[PDB]
Amino acid sequence: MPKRHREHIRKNLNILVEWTNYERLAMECVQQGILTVQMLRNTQDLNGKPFNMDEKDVRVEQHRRLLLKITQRGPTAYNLLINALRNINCLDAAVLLESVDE
Amino acid sequence: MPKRHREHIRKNLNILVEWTNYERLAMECVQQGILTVQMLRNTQDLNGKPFNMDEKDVRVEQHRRLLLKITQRGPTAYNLLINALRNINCLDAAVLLESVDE
Amino acid sequence: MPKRHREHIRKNLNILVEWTNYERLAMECVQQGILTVQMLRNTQDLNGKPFNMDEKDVRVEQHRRLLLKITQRGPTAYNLLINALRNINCLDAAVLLESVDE
Amino acid sequence: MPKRHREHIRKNLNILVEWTNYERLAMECVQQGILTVQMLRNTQDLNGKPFNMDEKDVRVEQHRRLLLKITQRGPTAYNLLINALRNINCLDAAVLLESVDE
Amino acid sequence: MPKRHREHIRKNLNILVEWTNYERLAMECVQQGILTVQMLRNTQDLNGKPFNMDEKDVRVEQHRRLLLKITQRGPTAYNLLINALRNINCLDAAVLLESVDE
Amino acid sequence: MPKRHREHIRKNLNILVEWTNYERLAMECVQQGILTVQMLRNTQDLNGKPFNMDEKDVRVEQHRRLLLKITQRGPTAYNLLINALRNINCLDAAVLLESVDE
Amino acid sequence: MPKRHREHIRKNLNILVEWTNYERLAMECVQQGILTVQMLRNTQDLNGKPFNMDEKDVRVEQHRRLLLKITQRGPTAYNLLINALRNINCLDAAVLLESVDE
Amino acid sequence: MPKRHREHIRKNLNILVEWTNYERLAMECVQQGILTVQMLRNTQDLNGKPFNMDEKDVRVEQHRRLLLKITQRGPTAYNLLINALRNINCLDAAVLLESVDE
Amino acid sequence: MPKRHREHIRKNLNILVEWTNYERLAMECVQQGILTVQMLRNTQDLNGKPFNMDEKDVRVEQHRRLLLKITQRGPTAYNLLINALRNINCLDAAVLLESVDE
Amino acid sequence: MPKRHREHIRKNLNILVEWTNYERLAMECVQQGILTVQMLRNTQDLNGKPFNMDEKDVRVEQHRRLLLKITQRGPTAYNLLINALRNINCLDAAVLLESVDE
Amino acid sequence: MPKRHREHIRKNLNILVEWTNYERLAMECVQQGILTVQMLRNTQDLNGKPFNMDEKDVRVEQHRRLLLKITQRGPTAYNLLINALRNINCLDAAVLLESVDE
Amino acid sequence: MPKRHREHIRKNLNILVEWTNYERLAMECVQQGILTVQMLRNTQDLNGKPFNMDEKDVRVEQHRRLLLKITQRGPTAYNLLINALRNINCLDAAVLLESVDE
Amino acid sequence: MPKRHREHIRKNLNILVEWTNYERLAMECVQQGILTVQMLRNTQDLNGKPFNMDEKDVRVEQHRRLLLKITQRGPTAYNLLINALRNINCLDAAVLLESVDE
Amino acid sequence: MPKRHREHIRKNLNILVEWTNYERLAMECVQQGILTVQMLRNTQDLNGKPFNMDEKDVRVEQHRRLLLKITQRGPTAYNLLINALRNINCLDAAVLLESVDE
Amino acid sequence: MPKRHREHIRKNLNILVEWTNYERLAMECVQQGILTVQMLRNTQDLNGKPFNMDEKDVRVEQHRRLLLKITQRGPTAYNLLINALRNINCLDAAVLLESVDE
Amino acid sequence: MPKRHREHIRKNLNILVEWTNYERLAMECVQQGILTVQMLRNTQDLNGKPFNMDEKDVRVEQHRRLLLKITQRGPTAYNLLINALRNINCLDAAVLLESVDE
Repeated sequence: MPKRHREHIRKNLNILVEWTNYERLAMECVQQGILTVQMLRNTQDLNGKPFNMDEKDVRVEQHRRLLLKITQRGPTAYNLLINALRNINCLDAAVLLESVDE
Repeated sequence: MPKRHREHIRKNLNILVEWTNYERLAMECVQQGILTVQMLRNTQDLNGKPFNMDEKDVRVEQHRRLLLKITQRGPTAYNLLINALRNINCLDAAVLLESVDE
Repeated sequence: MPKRHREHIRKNLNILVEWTNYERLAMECVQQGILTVQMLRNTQDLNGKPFNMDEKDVRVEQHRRLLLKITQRGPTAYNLLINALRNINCLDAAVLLESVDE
Repeated sequence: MPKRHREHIRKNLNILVEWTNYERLAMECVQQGILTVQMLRNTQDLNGKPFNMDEKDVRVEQHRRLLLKITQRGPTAYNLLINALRNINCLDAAVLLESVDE
Repeated sequence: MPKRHREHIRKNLNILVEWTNYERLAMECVQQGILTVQMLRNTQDLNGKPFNMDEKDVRVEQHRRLLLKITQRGPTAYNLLINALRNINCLDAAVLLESVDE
Repeated sequence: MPKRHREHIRKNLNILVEWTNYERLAMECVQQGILTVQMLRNTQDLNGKPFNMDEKDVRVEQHRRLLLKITQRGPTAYNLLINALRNINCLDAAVLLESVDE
Repeated sequence: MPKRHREHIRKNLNILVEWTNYERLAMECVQQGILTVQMLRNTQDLNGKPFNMDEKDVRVEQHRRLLLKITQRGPTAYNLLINALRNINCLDAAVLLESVDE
Repeated sequence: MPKRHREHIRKNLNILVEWTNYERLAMECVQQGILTVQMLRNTQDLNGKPFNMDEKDVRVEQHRRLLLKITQRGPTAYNLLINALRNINCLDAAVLLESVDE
Repeated sequence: MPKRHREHIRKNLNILVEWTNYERLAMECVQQGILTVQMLRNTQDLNGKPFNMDEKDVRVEQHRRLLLKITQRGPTAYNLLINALRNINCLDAAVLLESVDE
Repeated sequence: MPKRHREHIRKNLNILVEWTNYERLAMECVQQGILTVQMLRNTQDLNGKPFNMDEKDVRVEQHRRLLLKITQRGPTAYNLLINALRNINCLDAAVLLESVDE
Repeated sequence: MPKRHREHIRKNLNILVEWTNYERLAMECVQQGILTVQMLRNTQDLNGKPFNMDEKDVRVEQHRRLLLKITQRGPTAYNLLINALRNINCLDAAVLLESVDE
Repeated sequence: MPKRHREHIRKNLNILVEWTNYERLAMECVQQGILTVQMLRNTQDLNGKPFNMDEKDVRVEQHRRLLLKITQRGPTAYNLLINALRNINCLDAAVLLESVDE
Repeated sequence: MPKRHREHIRKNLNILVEWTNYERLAMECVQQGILTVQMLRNTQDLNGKPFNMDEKDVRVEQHRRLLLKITQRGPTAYNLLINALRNINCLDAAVLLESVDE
Repeated sequence: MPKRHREHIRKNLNILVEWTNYERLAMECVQQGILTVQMLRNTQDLNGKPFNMDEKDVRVEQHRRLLLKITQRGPTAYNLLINALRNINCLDAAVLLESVDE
Repeated sequence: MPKRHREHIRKNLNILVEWTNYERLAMECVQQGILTVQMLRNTQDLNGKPFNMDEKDVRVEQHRRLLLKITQRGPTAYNLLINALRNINCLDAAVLLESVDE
Repeated sequence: MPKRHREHIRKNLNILVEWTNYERLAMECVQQGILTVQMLRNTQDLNGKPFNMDEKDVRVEQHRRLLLKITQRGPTAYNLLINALRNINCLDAAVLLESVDE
């Protein structure tokens, strides 16, 4: 997708990784029409070293690894994520991801 | 300031009211070169009825009343708030408030 | 989607209703990112009178009711159905549905 | 005949080899004003090795060898085959062979 | 077909009705891809009154009724008749029917 | 005379050599204002070897040698022959010789 | 034929009626490809009253009636008469009839 | 005088040498305002050898030598001779000499 | 002839009537190709009353009546009279009649 | 004076030397405003040899020598001589000398 | 003659009437080619009343009446008088009468 | 002053030296606003040799030497002299000196 | 800020350092939204040698060091200082600092 | 003088009334080439009521009345006052009065 | 003379009436080529009432009446007076009267 | 000041040095706003040698040295001197110094 889009979710990868539940997001995004049993695996999992890292901080990394792969996708990725998140019921981040346009 | 700016802080008045401490913001914003002992009073305080409302929810309203008045201000209001927040050390919202441009 | 597309699946609604398994199609199309537990219900089911009609001829009607709703959809509907059918492994109808273009 | 025509019957040589009876087609096509006692012989027959191949699969090959020779013909070949097939009463393939135009 | 064609076979309906055998023509023309069991019937037969007319003169009328119906046909009718007659082996009339062009 | 004229009587030298009596033609053509006691002699006669050839086939050759010399003539040759033949009462060949024009 | 031609043979109808023998002319002109057993009759004969007129003067009138009818004819009439007279061996009048041109 | 004039009396030197009396012409032409006692002498006389030639044929030569000298003259020679001959009362040659014009 | 010519011989009708002998002129002018036994009569003679007039003065009048009629003539009249007078050997008046030109 | 003037009196030096009395001219011309006791002397006299010449012919020469000197003069010479001669009462030469103009 | 000429001799009629002898002028001017026995009479004489006037003053008036008549004359009058006076040997007035030009 | 002025008084230095008294002129010209006790001295006097010359002829020379010096002067010299002379009461020379203009 | 601004406060650094109290200015300017605990320190303090300098003259130097740093600032520096001074209640210098514009 | 000048000394009438001694100014300004014993009187004096006003405040008013009258003056008034003040040795106000330009 | 000249001697009629002696001027100006025994009288004298006026003041008036009349004169009046005064040896007023030009 | 100004007071330095009292001028000119205790000293005094020169002639030199220095001055020098002299009450020289303009 465009340049001004990757930069968006890039810097704002914290708010989006915070307000949306990840279970409710991952299982839905794959579910949405984007990634697959393979993609979400590699995204949801990590390098393996992350084990050094305490519990609080692995789910957040995961969730942060998600949007990076979603951004990876085809140009709808915006229109895909905005809707998926419209359903996750994280409207306050759907705005975040959409308002930069218009 | 411009139209596309009021709409920004308008819809995204939750993220900004969340990540930035309000004490550290109010006492700094007034401190910044914007509002005054009078402004911040009327903003920090509310109608009076808010008393019906429990503790959790009055500080959040307050903080949400702040950005509305900041938005009220002169066209720097952007460049004012982005910096004030650069100091509040809520960088993850300074981005939010800035990234919509560029 | 375009006019020359509805006419396509319209007249050629027999070949497409024949070569593709319906189970493998319905459960996949809904699955694909098109219709929903509601859509496929109303499509997979019929008016109710169809009961007059013998077994051979209700599944064929069903399957024929599917493509009509798929055609109903947004302009990808082509690009959606061509791929869904690329997976159903009814390539000899994916061609049918695609070859009219190019 | 044109390029976009050979490609048509080429990829869609299965549907056309399926829905139309071959007897009713061969004896009619030659009969139609296309091939001859010589053509249809060489088309209806094959290399000779096809003997390795079981019954189901030789008539289908034959029938598939027909359209290839029909395609071989002069530019009417379309308008010839569409009509011949209009008579074979395989309308659902006459459509197939025609609908790509218009 | 064109005007200058009907006039041709019109005035020159004697030479063409003379040099070509009619059996070898009728059974071939129908055979050719022009008329049908119905056409050739009505052409080969006549009003019924022709009975007044002696044998010599009914076959000639018949044969003369043929070219009139052939002329009746679609614009190939020229290119159809020239070839059919190329086979009847009445080359000396195929010339007649062709030479007016070029 | 023109090119498209020699080609005419050339290929159609059979019909014209058939329908018109030769006596009634030769004695009239010379008579017409074309050839002379010398021309018609050399045309009506032949090389001398023609003797190998049976009766049926010498008069036909003769008659066929006539039109070749008539064609030889000045540009009226058309308008000359068409009229001469209008008198020979071989109208069905006068047409032949004329209809190629107009 | 043209105007300046009728005027020619008109005024110079004496020289032409004098130098050319009439027998050798009449029997040749008709013979030439101009008039007919009917024309030459009416020309060679006269009204009937000419009987008042002596022998010398009826043949001269006749001969003078000839050129008038020859002039009557089609535009070759010049080119016809000049040649006919080239044969009559009245060259000294063929010149007369030709020299006015060129 | 012009070219097309010398050619006239040149070829038509017989008719003019025939119809006009020579006495009535010579004695008048000189008389007319053209030649002189010297000219007409040399014209009326000849080389001297003409003696070989019989009577009929010397006066005709003479008379034929006249028009040649008249033609020799100045451009009126036409308008001179036409009038002189208008008087000689050989009108039927005055026409001859004039009609080529107009 | 032109205007400036009549005026010439008009005023200068004395010199011309003086230097040229009249016998040698009259008998020559008529002789020249101008007037006739009739003209010269009426010119050479006079009204009849001239009888009142003595001898000296009638020949002079006559001679003066001549040039008036010569002037009367066709446009050569100049070129006619100049030459006639060139012969009369009245050169000193031929000059007179010519010199006004050039 | 002009060229066409010297030529005039030049060729017409006879008429002018004839009709005008010389006494009445010389004594008047000098008298007129042209020549002088010196000019007229040399003109009226001659070379001296003229003595060979008889009386008739010396006065005529003299008189002829006059006009030559008058012509010699300034451009009026025309307008001078025409008037002088208008007085000499040789009007019939004043015309001569004038009429060439106009 | 021109205007600027009459004005000249008009105002300067004293100098010119003074320096030139009148006898030597009158008898010369008439003599010159201007006036006549009649003109000079009427100029040289006067009204008749001049008798009142003494001798000195009548010759001066006379002489003054001369130039007035000379001025009266044709346009040479200048070129006439300048020369006449060039001879009278009144050069000092010839200058007067000429110098106004150039 | 101009050229055409010096030439004037130059040639006409006699009339002007005659009609105007010199005393009345010299004593006035100097008096006028032109020359001076020095100028008029050298003008009124002469070389000294003039003594050879008799009385009549020295005053005239003097007076003639005056106008030469007056002419010598500035461009008014005309307008100066014309007026000075208008006073000297030699009007008949004031005219002389003025009339050449206008 | 602009050039014509630095020159302003530069030359007029005395009036501005005089009329505005420094305490009321420093503590307000820093307070205003310009300098900081660091800036005002280095400005309010000096090199250290200033100790040679008596009391009167160090506060004045200080105050004079202030405006130099204020001038140092961003282009508002004008609009900043004019307002800060509008509050210091040194209006008579706010004018000074503003009036140079407009 | 210009508008932007009156406004200058108008608002900045305090600084200028402060830094320049008035004695040293008044006695110099009048002295300068501006006002007069009359002007400075009316300026230096006041309405008369000023008596209500204490000593401090009358000299200041006076001095303030001065510049108002100086401003009143002709357009040099600037260039006059700037120099006068250059001498008063109030350079720090000469700047004030000048710096607004340039 | 011009306007800017009358104004000159008008206002500067004192200096000119002062520096130039009047005797030496009057007797010279009249003498110069300007006024006359009549002019200078009326100028040098006055109305008659001037008698009221003492001696000092009548000569000055006189002298002042002079230049007024000199100014009255023709356009040289400048060039006349400047020179006259160049001689009066009042150079310091000749300058006055001249310097206004150039 | 301009060129045409220095030349003015230059040549007319006598009239101006005469009519204006010097005391009343010097003490006023310096007084005027031009020179100074230094200028007027050096102008009012001289080289020192002037002592050779008698009293009458030193004050005049002085006064003449003044205008030279006044001329020296800035371009008003005209407008300065004209007014200063308007006060000196030497109006008759103020005119002198002004009238050269306008």
